[PDB]
Amino acid sequence: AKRIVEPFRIKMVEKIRVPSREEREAALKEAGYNPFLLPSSAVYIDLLTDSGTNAMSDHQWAAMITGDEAYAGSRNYYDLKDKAKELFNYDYIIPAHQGRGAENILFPVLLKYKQKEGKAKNPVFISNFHFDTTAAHVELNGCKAINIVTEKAFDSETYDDWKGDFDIKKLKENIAQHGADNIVAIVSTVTCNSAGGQPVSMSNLKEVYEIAKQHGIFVVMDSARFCENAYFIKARDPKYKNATIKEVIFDMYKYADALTMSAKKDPLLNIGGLVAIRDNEEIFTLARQRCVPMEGFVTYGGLAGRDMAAMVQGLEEGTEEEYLHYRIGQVKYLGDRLREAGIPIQYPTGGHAVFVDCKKLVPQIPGDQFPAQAVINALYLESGVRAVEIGSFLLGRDPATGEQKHADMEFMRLTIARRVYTNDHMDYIADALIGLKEKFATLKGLEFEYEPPVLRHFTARLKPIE
Amino acid sequence: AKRIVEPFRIKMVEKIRVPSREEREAALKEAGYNPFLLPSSAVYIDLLTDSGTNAMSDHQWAAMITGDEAYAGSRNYYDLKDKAKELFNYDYIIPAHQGRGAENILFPVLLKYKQKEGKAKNPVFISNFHFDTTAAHVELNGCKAINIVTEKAFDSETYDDWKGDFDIKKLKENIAQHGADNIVAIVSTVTCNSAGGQPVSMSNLKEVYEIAKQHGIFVVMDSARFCENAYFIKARDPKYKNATIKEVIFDMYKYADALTMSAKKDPLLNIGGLVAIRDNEEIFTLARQRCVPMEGFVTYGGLAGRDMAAMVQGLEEGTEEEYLHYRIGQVKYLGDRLREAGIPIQYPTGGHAVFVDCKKLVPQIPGDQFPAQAVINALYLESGVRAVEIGSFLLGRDPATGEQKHADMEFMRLTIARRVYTNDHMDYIADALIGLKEKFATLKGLEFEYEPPVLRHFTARLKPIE
Amino acid sequence: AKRIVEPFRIKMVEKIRVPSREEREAALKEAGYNPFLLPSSAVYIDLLTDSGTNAMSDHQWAAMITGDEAYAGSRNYYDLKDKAKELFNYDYIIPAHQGRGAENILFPVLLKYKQKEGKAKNPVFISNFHFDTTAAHVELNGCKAINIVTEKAFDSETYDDWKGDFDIKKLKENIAQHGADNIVAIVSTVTCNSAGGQPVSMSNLKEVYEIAKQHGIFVVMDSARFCENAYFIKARDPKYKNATIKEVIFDMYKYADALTMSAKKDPLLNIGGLVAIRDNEEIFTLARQRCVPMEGFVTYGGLAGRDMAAMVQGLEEGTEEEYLHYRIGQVKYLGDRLREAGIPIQYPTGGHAVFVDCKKLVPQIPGDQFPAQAVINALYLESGVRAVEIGSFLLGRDPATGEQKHADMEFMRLTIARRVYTNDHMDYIADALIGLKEKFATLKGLEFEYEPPVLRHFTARLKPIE
Amino acid sequence: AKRIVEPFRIKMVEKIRVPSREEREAALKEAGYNPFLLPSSAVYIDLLTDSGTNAMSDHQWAAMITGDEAYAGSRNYYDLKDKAKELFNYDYIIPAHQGRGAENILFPVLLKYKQKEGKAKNPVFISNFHFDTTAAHVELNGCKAINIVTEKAFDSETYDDWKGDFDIKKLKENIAQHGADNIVAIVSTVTCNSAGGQPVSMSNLKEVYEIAKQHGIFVVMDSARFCENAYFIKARDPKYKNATIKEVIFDMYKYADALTMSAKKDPLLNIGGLVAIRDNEEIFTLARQRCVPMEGFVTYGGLAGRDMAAMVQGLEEGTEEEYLHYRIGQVKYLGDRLREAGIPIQYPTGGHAVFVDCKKLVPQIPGDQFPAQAVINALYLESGVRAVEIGSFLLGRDPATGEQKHADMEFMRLTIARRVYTNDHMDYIADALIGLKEKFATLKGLEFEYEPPVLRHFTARLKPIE
Ligand SMILES: CC1=C(O)/C(=C\N=C(/C[C@@]2(O)C(=O)Nc3ccccc32)C(=O)O)C(COP(=O)(O)O)=CN1
Ligand SMILES: CC1=C(O)/C(=C\N=C(/C[C@@]2(O)C(=O)Nc3ccccc32)C(=O)O)C(COP(=O)(O)O)=CN1
Ligand SMILES: CC1=C(O)/C(=C\N=C(/C[C@@]2(O)C(=O)Nc3ccccc32)C(=O)O)C(COP(=O)(O)O)=CN1
Ligand SMILES: CC1=C(O)/C(=C\N=C(/C[C@@]2(O)C(=O)Nc3ccccc32)C(=O)O)C(COP(=O)(O)O)=CN1
Ligand SMILES: [K+]
Ligand SMILES: [K+]
Ligand SMILES: [K+]
Ligand SMILES: [K+]
Repeated sequence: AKRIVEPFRIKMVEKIRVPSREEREAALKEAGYNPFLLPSSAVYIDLLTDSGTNAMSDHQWAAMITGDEAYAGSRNYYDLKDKAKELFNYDYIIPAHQGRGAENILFPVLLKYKQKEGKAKNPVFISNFHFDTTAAHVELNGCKAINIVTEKAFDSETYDDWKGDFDIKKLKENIAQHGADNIVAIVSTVTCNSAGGQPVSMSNLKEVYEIAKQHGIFVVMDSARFCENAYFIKARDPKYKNATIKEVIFDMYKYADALTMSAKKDPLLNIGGLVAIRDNEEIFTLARQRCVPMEGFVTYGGLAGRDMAAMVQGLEEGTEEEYLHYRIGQVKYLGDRLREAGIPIQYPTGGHAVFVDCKKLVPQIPGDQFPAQAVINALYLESGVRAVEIGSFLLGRDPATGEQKHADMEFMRLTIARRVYTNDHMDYIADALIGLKEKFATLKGLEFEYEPPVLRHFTARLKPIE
Repeated sequence: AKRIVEPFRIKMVEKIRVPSREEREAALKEAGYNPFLLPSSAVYIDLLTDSGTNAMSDHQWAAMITGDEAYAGSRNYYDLKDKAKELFNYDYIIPAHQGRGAENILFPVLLKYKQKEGKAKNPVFISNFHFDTTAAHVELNGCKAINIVTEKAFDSETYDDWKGDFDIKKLKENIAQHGADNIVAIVSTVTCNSAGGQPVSMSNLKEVYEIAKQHGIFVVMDSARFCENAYFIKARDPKYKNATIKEVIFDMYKYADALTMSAKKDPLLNIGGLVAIRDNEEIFTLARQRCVPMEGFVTYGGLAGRDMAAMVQGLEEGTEEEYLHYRIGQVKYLGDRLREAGIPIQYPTGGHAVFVDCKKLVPQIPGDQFPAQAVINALYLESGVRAVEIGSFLLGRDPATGEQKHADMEFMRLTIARRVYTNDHMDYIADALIGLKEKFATLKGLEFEYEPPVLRHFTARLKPIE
Repeated sequence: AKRIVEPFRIKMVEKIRVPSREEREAALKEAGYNPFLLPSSAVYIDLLTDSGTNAMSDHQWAAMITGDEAYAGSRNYYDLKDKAKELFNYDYIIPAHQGRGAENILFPVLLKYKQKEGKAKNPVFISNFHFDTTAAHVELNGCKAINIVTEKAFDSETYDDWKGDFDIKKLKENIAQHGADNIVAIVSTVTCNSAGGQPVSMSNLKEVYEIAKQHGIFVVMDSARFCENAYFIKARDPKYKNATIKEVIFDMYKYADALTMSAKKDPLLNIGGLVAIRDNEEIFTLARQRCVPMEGFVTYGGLAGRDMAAMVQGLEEGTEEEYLHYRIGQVKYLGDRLREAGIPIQYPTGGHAVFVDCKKLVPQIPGDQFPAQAVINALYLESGVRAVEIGSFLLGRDPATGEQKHADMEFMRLTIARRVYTNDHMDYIADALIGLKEKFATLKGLEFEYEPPVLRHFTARLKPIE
Repeated sequence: AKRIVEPFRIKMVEKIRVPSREEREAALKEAGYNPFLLPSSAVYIDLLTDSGTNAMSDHQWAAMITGDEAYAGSRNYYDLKDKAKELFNYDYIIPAHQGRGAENILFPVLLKYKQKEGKAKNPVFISNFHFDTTAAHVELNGCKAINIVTEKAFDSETYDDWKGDFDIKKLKENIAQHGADNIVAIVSTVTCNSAGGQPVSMSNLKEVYEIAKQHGIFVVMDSARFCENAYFIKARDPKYKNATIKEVIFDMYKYADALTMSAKKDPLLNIGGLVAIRDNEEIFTLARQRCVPMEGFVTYGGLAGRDMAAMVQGLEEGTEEEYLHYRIGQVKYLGDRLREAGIPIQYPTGGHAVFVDCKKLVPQIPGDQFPAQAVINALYLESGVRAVEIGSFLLGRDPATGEQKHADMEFMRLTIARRVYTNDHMDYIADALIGLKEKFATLKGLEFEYEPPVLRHFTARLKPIE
C-alpha cells in the first residue's frame, strides 16, 4: 500500500473524538440498528458519504464571503454560467440546491418532452446504473429505471479498467424491446457509484451517445463524480495519457446533451447542484419553469449566492490533476491495506470509496437479510467508524412488484470525503475492519421494524435476527 | 416621518453603485422589460425582495464557521429541533432548503393523508391569502387555492389594525360549500404577504383554529414573517401589550397544527426553510418520507450544516423586539415619507415592505395590463432602484379556466431587506418615486411576449404597449 | 445639516446596547473618572477613537482568509510593497503592527543617522503637530518635539481652508534657532490630528519639503489619515479640482522622504502599520535592523499575513472618493447639527471627528483642570456615549520643566469610526450633547489621583474637584 | 517510527507546490544564500518556524468573527484576564502583539525596578538559555544574558529526561560572582528552544525559584512553549503521572513571578503575545506605562480584538492532552525516521521541532563557517523544504568583545507548525534529508557578504566559500 502526500497543507481543523464502547452500543440500539439515525456526536470517523462533507479551500471560503446574495441576476450566476461553458461547452445552466433537486428539475421535463408526440406510452430510463435518488425520481414520475452496467462489475476480484461501462449489447436490446419512443433518456453516471465508483471509458461514452443519437434519444450525464471519472480516463486510456484533465472532461461532454450534477461531490462543496444543457433551448426553458416552484428563482435555484461562488471555485479545484492523484490515491491506499489483509473489495478501487464485498465476508447472511449492514453495525460498535450499505438494503423494492430488487452486489461502502482525512485516519479504518476477521462468521442479519415505501435505507429501523 | 436608530452598528460593508441612465435602459430592454431578468450590476438599491438578502450578525457567521456538515445527525439539527420546541412548542422538525421546498414536503403529504379513507375527491386549501409559490404547490397537487382575506385589506388608505385577518364569514361559508372532507388544510399566513405584509390578530388566528378543530381540519402556519406578525400583535392587541415577543409567538402557535417557514425572511438568513409539526407523528413520518427524495436526508433537508447553525441563531435574533421595532419602524418611515408627499400606499405599512397602490397611482392602465409593473419599470429607469409587482401579474391565471385571476389590489412593492439599508437609503428611494409624480399619467401597460404557464412573473418577458 | 447616503450597504451587523444610568455612574466611578478605563459593555456608542474600530468590506475579509501566514516572504508582503510603489512611488516598505510601532522603527533610526555624522548634539523634531504617541517617541529618544501649526488653528470658530498648515515663518525661525544639524527630521502630519483633523495644503507640503531639502533635513509624512487630507486638497485647492484622489496622494508624497502610517485609520483596518521609504536605501537597511527585535521579521513586522492582506485591500478602498465624500460628510453633518444648536466646534470640521471647543463651553473650569474631560464625563453619564479629550490632559507635562504643557486648544473629540455608524447614530450623539446646555456652567474640573509620567491620559485615574 | 493519528479532521486547506530545481537555485542566489530572504512562493514545505504558522480551529475562527474591536475595555480583554487567572493563577495581564513585544514591555521595567536605590549597577539576566530575540532585548538594555543550560544538553545522542534544565551549580556560581543585586531576573524558558525544545523538570523549576527567592531575584517564565513543557513533565515525572495538564501548568507557574509569552506557538495563533504578572501590582503598573508608547493601549497591546478572542480559545486548545500527544508524537515520528536512517538528532526530540546535529553531520565545516546553514541550503536546493539554523550563525557575536559567541551546538531545526502538516509530509522531509548522505562531506561553509550587528541571521547575506 502506497501513501500519497497531500498537495496542500491544513489551514483549519475541527475536533473529533472516539465515543466509548458503551456509548456506541446504546446509541446504535436507540437508532434502531440503522447508523443513518445516529447523531454525529456518536461517530468518530464518518464514512457514511462523500456528499457535502468535503473540506473547502481558503479560496472557496473567500469566494463565499464576497458572494452576491442578490435574488435575481447574482454576479455568481453569470460566473457559474461562464464556468460551465468553459468546462463542458454547454450554453445553458440552472443551479439547484443539490443533485436530487437537479434531477427533480430535469427528469419530469424530459418525460413531458418525450410525450409531446404521443410517445413515452411505457416510459423508461436506461442507465449504466441509477443511484438510489436517481432511480427514485425516475420511478416517482411513473417510469422504469433500467441498469445495464457491464457484467464485469459483478466480479469483484477480477480487475477491469472500466467496471462502470454500459453493456452495449444490452443497450441495443433494450432499445429494441421498449422502442426508442419509450426511452425518455439515457443517463450516463460518471463515475458509476453503484458499481463501486468505477469509471466509464471515453469509447463507451462515445458509443452510447452515438447509439442514442441514431434513435433520437436524449442523453443526461450524471456528473456527481465526473472529475474522478476523467482522472481514470487519463490514467487508463492510452489516447489521453498526455491530455489535461480539462481536455478529458471537454471530450466527455461531447457525448451527452445535458447534465445533472451534485456539486456536493467533485466540486468539493458542502451543498449545491447544477443542471446544464448543451444547446436545446426548449428543454432549458421548460426546466426553468419547473425550477421556480421546486428550487427557487432561475439565477439561484435554491442556493445562497455564496454557495454558487464556492461552486465556481470548486469546479476549478476539482479538476486539478495533482489533487485528483492524491484523493483517488488515498482511496487506493485504504483498498490495498484491506486487500493485503485478505478482505475482498471491488477491484480496482474507484475514485471516492472502497466497497467491501460482503457477499464473500459473510455468506451465511442471505442478501434479503442485508449482510453488508451486519458488517457495518459490527464495524461501528467495534471502532466508532460509520459506513453505509450499497446492496439489497439501499436497492429497496421493485415499485411494480413489491418484492426485493435483485442484488448483484452486496457492498459495504467506506466513503471518503475529499481533503478531510489523512492516511493515518485510513490506517484506523483498515485496522478496525481487519480486527473483525474472526467475527464475520458470527454476524447475524437484520429484519425490518419500520420500513418506508421509498428510499427505505435512509430511515428504516432494524431488529437483529438473533 | 420618524427615523429609528439601528440597535446595532455596522461590522462589514458591501459596495453598491449607481449605473448610468443608458445602462439601465439597455438592461431593461435586454431583460424583456421584466426587472426579474436584470443582473445585479444594473441595480443600485435592490428592493426586489426581502427574501435571502438579509444581513446576518457576527454571531450568525460564527455559527456557520463551527457548523457541523455531517450528513446524518448534525449537531445543528438537534439545536434546531430544540429551538422549535422552545419557540413554537412543536415536537417534530424537518429542515428544508427554503420555503417552497418546505411546502413541497408537507402539502402533498397533507393531500394524501386527507384522502386516506376515500375522501377529499375535490381537494382545496383555505387561506387568508396563499402567496404565489404556496398557491402553486396547492395547484400542482391538483387542489384549489382559495383566498379569503378581510375586505378591509382592499381599502388601502383606510387604517385598520389587522388587514391580514381571515374573513370568518367566508371561512364558515367555504367549509359549508366544499365540506370539511375536501379541505386538506387551512393555511394561516403571518404576516399576510399578499395583503401588504399585514398582520393577523391573535383572536382571528384563535377563531380560525377553533373553527377548523370543530370540523377536524388541519391548520398550517405559513411562517415566513411570523416575528413581524408577533410584533404587530404586541403593538396593537391590548392583551399582549405587556407581553414579550416570545410569549406572543408561543400563543400564535397554539392555533396551528404545523408550520411551513421560509427562513430567508424573519430568521435573517440568505437561504433556508423549515417544517415543524406540533404533535402529529404520523404526519411527521410521512413528511420525512417525502423529504428524502425531494430535499435531502431528514437531518439537513437540503441545507449545509452551517446554514442550519445560522438558522438557530437567526431564529433567536429575529424575535428581538429592539431589532423588530427598528426594522418595522424603517418600513414605516419609508411609507410615511411617501404618504406625506401624497403617494397612495397600503396604510398602515406592513412589516417588510411599503406597498404602493398603483391603481390609484395610474388609473389609465387596466388591471390586465399590469399597472404597477409600469410604475416599477419607470422607477428603475429613473433611479436604479428595482422593485417587484404584487397584482395581476403575480396572481397569474386560474388553472381550470385559464384566465386572469381577478386582482383586488395592484401594488408596487418596495421590499426592504433586514439590516441592509439605512434611513438615508430610504430617503433616496422616496425622493426617486416622488420625482415621478408628473409622469405617472403618461405611463402605459405591458403585454406578454413570453408567458410561462406557472408563476409567470419570474421569467416572463413583456412588451410595453405603445 | 445635510445627510449623505452610504456608497455601500450593510453585510454584517454587531449588536449595541444602552447601559442604564446606574451602570454608567457605577462604571465611571470604578474607572477613576477616566472613560478610557471603562469596559466596552458599559458603553453605548463608542466615540473614543477612529483607530482600529472601522468596519471592513467583504473584500477585506476575503483577502484575510486567503492571507499567507508564512514567517518569511509572505505573498501579501510583496502585494503590500507594490501597493506602496503604486500609491506613494516609494521603493521600500517595512510593515509594523501599528502606528507607534512604525515610529519606534523609524524615529530612533533617524536620530542615530543624524548622530553618525556628528550632528544632533541638541536634537529636535519639528512638525505641524506631533500627536501624543508621536511626541512621546521623540521624547523617549532624548529629543524635543516642536509644534508649529498655523495660529489659525487656535481660532476655532473662524473658518480656514488649511488649519493643519505648518507656520513657514516658525519653520524658518526654528531652523535658524536650532540649526539644520540639530533637526533630526520634520514630521508632516496629514491630516493634523491635534488641530482637529484639519488638512495641510499641497503648496504648504511643497514649501516645507523644499525648505528641508535645502538644509538636508529628512521629511517624514505621518500618514494615519492621508486619504482624508487628499480629499480636502481636492475639495479646496483649485489646482486639484479635476484630479483623482490618487493623483493628489501621488503629489503629496513627492514632498516627503518617508512615511510612518497607522493603517488602523484611513486604510480601514482593525490593526496594522506601515513604514515606507522613498529611495534612501541606507535609512531602509537601518530601519530593517531595528524592526527585527522590536516588531518582527522584516516581511511581516508584527502583523499576521491576513492583516497585511487586509491592508492591501483597505489601502485601495480608503482612496475612493465616493466613500471619502460620505465619511467626511457624515462628520460635517454631526458638526452642523451641533453648530445649529449653538455648540462651539473647531470650524470647519475635520475628516475624522468633530472637536467640541470646551474652552468656549465651560470657561469656569481652568485648562489645568481639564474642562473637556468635564464635558466628556458628563456626556457619558447622560447618554452612554464615550468621547475622548484632546487638550491639556492629552498634552501632558513638558519633560524639561515637569509642568503642564501650554495648551492652545481644549477639545472634546467625538471620533467617528469609518463605515460603522449611520447618521441616525449621529443624531443620537448630537441630541445628547445638545441636552446638556443648561448644565455646562455647573460642571467641575478634575484632579489627578494617579498620573503616569508618559502618556498620562490613557491610564490616569481622576478625582472630581469639589 | 510510530505514526499517531490526528484527534481532528481537516476543515480548510491551503495549496502548496514544489518549485522546480531551476527556480530554487535562482531563488537562493537571489536571497544571498539566506533562506530567510526567500519568497514563500519558492518554498514547498516550510519548516522555518513554528511561530505564527499554526492552523486554528473552527472555534478559534468563530471567536475571531465575534471579537470585540473596541479600543478600550474589549470584552475579549477581560476573557483573557480571566483565562490567565485560571491557567497560571496570575492576577494581572498586559496583551502584547507577540513575544518580543512582551519582552520589550517587561524587561526594561524589570531593569529600572531593580535599579531603584542605586543597585543593579552591573545588570545581568540568567536563563537556562535565552533565545535570540530574548537575549537581544537583554543586551539592548545594557545587560548581560547568561545562559546556563545543563551539560547533558550538549550530548545529542545520549538520552536525558530534562535536557532543558538549569545547571543549578552554575546558577549558584553566577549569583555569587555577580551578586544578587545585579541580577535583574532569572528567565525560565519552557521548553528550552535553544537546547532543542527540551523540557524543564518541575523539580528544576522549583529549586531555581526557591534559590531566586532566597536572594530576592525576580523570575520570569518565558512561556512560548509552556504546554509542550507541561506534557513532558506528565510523560516523564512519576509524581504527575495521574495529573491533568492544567494541574501541571498550575504547578509550573508557582515557580515564577511573571511570564512573557509568544502566543504564536502553543496558543495555536498566527499573531499575539502576552505579559502576565502574579501579584506585583507595581511591576504591573510600570509595565502598563511602557505598553502604551511601545505596543498600544493596555487592553489590546497591539492586537486586534479578534486576535485576543482567538488567544482565549487557543489557550484552552493548546492544553488538551490528546492534541499534545499527537503534536509531539508527530515531531517524534520525524525524529525516529531520521534516527533510524543514521541521521544524528538531539535525542530525545523536543516539543516543536527536530534538531539535526550538524556538528556530527558535516565535520569538515568549522563553526565559524556555519555548518548547519550549509546543510539547510543543500536541503532546500534538493527538495524545496526550508529549515532554519540554530548554531553559530544565530548565536551572533558577544556585545562586549565583538567576536563570534562560542557555540556548543550546531543544529539544523526542522520546525513543525501545529496541525498543518500530515505524517506524509514528515515522510517527504525525512527522505529528502536521507538522500543527501553522499553529499554531506562535500558541502562547505559560508561567509558574510552583509552582516547586521543585531540579530544578524534574519537578514544577513552570505557567500558560499568555494
Ligand atoms: C450518482 C449520484 C449520486 O451519487 C447522488 C448522491 N449520492 C450520495 C448521497 C446520498 O444522499 C444519495 O443520494 N444516496 C446515498 C446513499 C448512501 C449514502 C448517501 C447517499 C452518495 O453518498 O453516494 C445523487 C444525488 O445527489 P444529492 O445528494 O446532491 O441530492 C445523484 N447521483
Ligand atoms: C408567505 C410566503 C412567502 O412570502 C414566500 C416567499 N416570498 C418571497 C420570495 C419569492 O421568491 C416568492 O416566493 N414569490 C415572490 C414574488 C416576488 C418577489 C420574490 C418572491 C417574497 O420575496 O415575497 C414563500 C416561499 O418561500 P421561499 O422563497 O424561501 O421558497 C412562502 N410563503
Ligand atoms: C497622527 C497619528 C495618530 O493619530 C496616531 C494615533 N491616533 C489615535 C490613536 C490613539 O491611541 C493615539 O495614539 N492617541 C490617542 C488619543 C486619544 C484616543 C486614541 C488615541 C487617535 O485616535 O487619534 C498615531 C499612532 O498610531 P497607532 O494608534 O496605530 O499606534 C500616529 N500618528
Ligand atoms: C523562547 C522564545 C522564542 O522561541 C521566541 C520566538 N521564537 C521563534 C521566532 C523567531 O522569529 C525568533 O524570535 N527567533 C527565531 C529564530 C529562527 C527562526 C524563527 C525565529 C522561533 O521560531 O523559534 C520568542 C520571541 O517571540 P515572538 O516570535 O512572538 O516575537 C521568545 N522566546
Ligand atoms: K453538508
Ligand atoms: K440569497
Ligand atoms: K481594534
Ligand atoms: K503569521
